[PDB]
Amino acid sequence: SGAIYVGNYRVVNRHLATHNDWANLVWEDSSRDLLVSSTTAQGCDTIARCDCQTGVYYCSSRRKHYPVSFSKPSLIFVEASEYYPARYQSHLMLAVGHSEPGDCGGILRCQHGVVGIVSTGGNGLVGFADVRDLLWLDEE
Ligand SMILES: Cn1nc(C(=O)N[C@H]2C[C@H]2CO)c2ccccc21
Ligand SMILES: [Zn+2]
Repeated sequence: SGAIYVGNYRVVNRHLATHNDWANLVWEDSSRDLLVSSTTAQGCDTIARCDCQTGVYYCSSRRKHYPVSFSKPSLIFVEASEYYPARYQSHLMLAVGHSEPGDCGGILRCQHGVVGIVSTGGNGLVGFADVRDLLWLDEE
């Protein structure tokens, strides 16, 4: 579990969105595993606007933040799961690290701010849904 709270937006993994998220929908994209809903209170997170390929992610199954090197956001083949058929996920970045399904939602961050959230993994690899290109998270 986990979300990014920036301005009046809550950014969560689309496959973990609640009924309340769907009833206050702002934007969703299945190919990116992302859903954004509106909030009452303002959020404290800032979105990174950079091209960092090194950062730190939160791993709930270890209660630890790990430094990682990660690939540039791309279209990657992701295996069938209880949430999606075996399809290509877009804007996905890969790093060598520990993760389990419930680690989804952990923030990946750099010196500039929040870069993305845990979305895929298995076998020593963790994948993050990039959010740096979503310039509209900073305004409105
Ligand atoms: C971080 N993480 N996430 C998933 C996962 O199954 N996510 C579901 C949304 C769909 C994408 O494949 C996973 C599995 C096994 C180890 C790690 C994992
Ligand atoms: Zn950065």
